[PDB]
Amino acid sequence: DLADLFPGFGSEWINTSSGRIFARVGGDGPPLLLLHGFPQTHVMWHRVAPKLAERFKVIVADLPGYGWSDMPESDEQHTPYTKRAMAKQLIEAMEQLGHVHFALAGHDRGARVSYRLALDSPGRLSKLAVLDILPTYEYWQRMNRAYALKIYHWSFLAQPAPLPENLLGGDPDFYVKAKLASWTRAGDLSAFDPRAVEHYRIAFADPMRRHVMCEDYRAGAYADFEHDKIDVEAGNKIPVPMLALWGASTPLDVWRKWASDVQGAPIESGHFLPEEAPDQTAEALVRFFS
Amino acid sequence: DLADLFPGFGSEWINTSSGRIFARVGGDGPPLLLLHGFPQTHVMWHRVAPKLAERFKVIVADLPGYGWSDMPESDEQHTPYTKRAMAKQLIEAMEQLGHVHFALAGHDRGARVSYRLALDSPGRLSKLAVLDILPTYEYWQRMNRAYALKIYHWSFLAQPAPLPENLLGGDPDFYVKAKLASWTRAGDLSAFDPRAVEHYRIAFADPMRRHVMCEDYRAGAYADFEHDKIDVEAGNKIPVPMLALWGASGIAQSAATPLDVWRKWASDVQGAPIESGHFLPEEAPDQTAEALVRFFS
Ligand SMILES: [Ca+2]
Repeated sequence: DLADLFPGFGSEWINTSSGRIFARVGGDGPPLLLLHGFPQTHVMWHRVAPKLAERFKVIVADLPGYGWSDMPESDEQHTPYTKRAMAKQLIEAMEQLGHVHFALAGHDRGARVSYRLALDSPGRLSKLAVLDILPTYEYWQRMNRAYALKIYHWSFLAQPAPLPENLLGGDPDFYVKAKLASWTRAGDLSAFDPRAVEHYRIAFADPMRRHVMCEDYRAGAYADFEHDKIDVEAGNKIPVPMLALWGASTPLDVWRKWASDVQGAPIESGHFLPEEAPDQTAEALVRFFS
Repeated sequence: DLADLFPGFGSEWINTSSGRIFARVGGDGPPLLLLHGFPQTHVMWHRVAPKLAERFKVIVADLPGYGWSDMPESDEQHTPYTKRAMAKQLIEAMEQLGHVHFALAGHDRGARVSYRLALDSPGRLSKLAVLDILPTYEYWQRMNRAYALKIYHWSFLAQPAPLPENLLGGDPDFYVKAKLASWTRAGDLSAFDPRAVEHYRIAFADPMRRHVMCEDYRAGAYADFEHDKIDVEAGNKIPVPMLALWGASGIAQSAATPLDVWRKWASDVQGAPIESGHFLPEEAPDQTAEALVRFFS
């Protein structure tokens, strides 16, 4: 029993060469693509998307391999779940809708797709907002004891299959809820709509979806890092105007090294900005994208 | 139906204030305490301990909380599973046998107990051997992307309870065999006696034992690190003559050059690599046993 958390939004299955992207589409006006991260699905936008839909055509997409999007076959390099490949697939999806120049807000893994998209194909983006991330390279470059403990899952989920898949299968419901809760300000699931938690829980209950998530993190440890590294070493900066939002529980300083036009603000929230702080997140997003 | 892998060794249940230490005890001569690590038990010594027992009174102990040793209840600081506490508990155990001055060889977590013992209570040790470790501080200090991937379990098992415990609980056999396999040279279980594997698997099958292992790793991420940090920043060196053995394909050598590291920690340290994965006494029993007999003699 999965609730429709985007009343008035259409549901589109967008064909790409790598499989279907599922998206809820609402509103009218300039196209704005919203990308979720881990361990969520597009429904994480359910509290801010209607506010954006007042001014934009809002496309709330499941990342390749996530949610109801198709899961492209991975390979030894985790290619389809590299942010470069997911960005390419989402570019293809947006082209199916006739959107070759669009606004993009990404959270978590979707924000990684988003800034990789901005680096690879900046002409595709009017404006970019990234929610509660630093570039993948920065996470690995600042890897120390404190980060390793805090984002242990970056190294755990990146272990070779089937180690994470098997351990995740030990208690998937616990794991996804533990991830949701532990990264909120409150530390529990109270920030979330329980119908949204059900979406996340059901997606996480599928072993194939969990494997994709590990592929994403495997990409995150390997090719994504290498792709970011090439840009760092080449001085490649994001030229799209961008907003960096982060949960108070210095990202702007970091993003300034990656982006030529970045503004930023802390949001009184944990990691899940659009759900813990939907009004402030939605406000900042409309202000920026308007 | 767990095999006796120490024929002719006795068995001792040693009372301490923090619970009983199980140990196999054999040989005669100077006391030599052997400490296993994760995810093993004292039986990992079963191929080298008889050779040692020709020269030494060999005490092959399960670490506090591991194997058949009792499991003291942990606390918010994981105190009984800090290497400091384990060392004090094993010192107490050894005193019960009348060993107030003994040789010590540790592997993995037991090697962490061992060098912490040597830092806290160096007068208890005649000589110290640590097998395939660097100090906990050094692993954390060198925890970059490559190392965080290699020893992810350092951060995974240190996650707050019950996260690792819940994931381990779904298929404990898989994880213990995965870790045994992945840290060997071959990358499989072929180096191990299958009877020893059964010991490891049975110990790991107990959810309380798994929790203790996570507590060990939690202590490893927090108090153990802090204890080490104080010593390294105070320039405190182990004064006990020590031997650092590591596997050419082991974990220690992935973080740095182990002898260079240990010389920062120990005033009198010799080192040798052994062609082996992490599990020196089982992958390379003869070479390990020879290095230890030679050093402790
Ligand atoms: Ca459970």
